[PDB]
Amino acid sequence: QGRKIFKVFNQDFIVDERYTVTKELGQGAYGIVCAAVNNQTSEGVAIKKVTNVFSKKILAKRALREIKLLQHFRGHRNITCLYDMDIPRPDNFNETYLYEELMECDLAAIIRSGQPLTDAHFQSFIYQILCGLKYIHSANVLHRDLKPGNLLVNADCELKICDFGLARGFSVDPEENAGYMTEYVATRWYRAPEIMLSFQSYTKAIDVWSVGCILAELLGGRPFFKGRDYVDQLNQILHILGTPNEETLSRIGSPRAQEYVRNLPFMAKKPFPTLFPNANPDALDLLDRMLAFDPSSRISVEQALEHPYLHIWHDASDEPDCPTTFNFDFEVVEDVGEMRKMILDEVYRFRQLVRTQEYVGQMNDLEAELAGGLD
Repeated sequence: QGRKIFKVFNQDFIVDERYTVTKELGQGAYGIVCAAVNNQTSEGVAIKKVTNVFSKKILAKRALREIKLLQHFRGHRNITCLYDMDIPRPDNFNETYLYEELMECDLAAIIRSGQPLTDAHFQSFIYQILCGLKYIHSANVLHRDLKPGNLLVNADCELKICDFGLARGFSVDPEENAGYMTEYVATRWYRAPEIMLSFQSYTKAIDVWSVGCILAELLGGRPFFKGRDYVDQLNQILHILGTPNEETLSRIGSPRAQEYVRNLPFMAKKPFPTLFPNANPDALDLLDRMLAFDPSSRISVEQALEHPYLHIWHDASDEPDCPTTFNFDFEVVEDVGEMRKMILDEVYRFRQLVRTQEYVGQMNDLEAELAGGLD
């Protein structure tokens, strides 16, 4: 066998025999997460059980998507690092185990705790999100669900993006962009307004918007645009950012929404310095640029990394791109039997994978040459 059965959340939790499951962490609608310890190395790890994978086609597409994207983004400081995967009962399996870097909690928990955060904490958190996002975007992937709950943090205040289950492709097209699939809708409070207003401009700007919402959430200690439904979400955004101009108005590619917004009473922009009077002015300037209502006016990830707010942290030589773009061909699969085969191939291929000039070079070459010059 080679595995142990633990009981967490009144279900079987079957792990690699090299580990002891120590503590339960969160449980979502897509899986349960626990902390474990490598009994030999003493190293800590998080073990995620993706649950009920073949209950709905949408759920196994989600699992396949998370599995492939976690593999593509392995090794980045600001993205949760996948270590190993396991399918304990491959004959009739309905779950997959992901072994990954162990973090302490998520950013939502830190904010919920009310513990004091400094401007330097905000800089650090925003900088780290942007570094991870630069990497993700460079592979032509949109994360689509950035929010404090999808940002893991440890005691050293290191931050890592997680949860790629809603991620979507992006392209220079037209044909390719419209073809990219989106099964789940992202979290309402952090979703860019051009989405609900049908800009048919699905760009990398949608993730920048969410980062702006996170910064605003840090600055006020509470979610900034907290709509109870989509209409209320739109009203709250408009009440802060104000009446949009005519060009932006015309970009609402939806008739009821366009006429709704057109008929509203004039609304003046509420300046962020009035909402956050104690904040760092550079924080508010970056915030204003990330929360541009119209994505065509919204700061890019690269420009944000260069913003004076982040100048202490910014080092272009330390902000890599992903070496290759990510390929979303797999999403056209609609047979759950084929999705099952694909998931097993991803796991076994990954399992074998993970089980597999400078001054010194100049002087080495010099030394070798001086050693056998003559004679």
